Amino acid sequence: EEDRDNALIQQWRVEDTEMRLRRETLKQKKLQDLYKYEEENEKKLIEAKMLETEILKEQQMRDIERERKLR
Repeated sequence: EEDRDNALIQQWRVEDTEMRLRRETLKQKKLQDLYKYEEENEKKLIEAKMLETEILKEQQMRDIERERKLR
């Protein structure tokens, strides 16, 4: 029975490693998503900035067009 106990020391390390690694695999899955979603917030913050920029920059054309139309 002591020899079983010695194995249990082993068996435990192994079972614990299994539980832990089940979680470690799950980490990596979760973590790629717990990143792409963060990336998404910057994607849109900059898009909003660049869009409003682009728009107000675009309307400077309309003022240029007013001058061109005048002549």
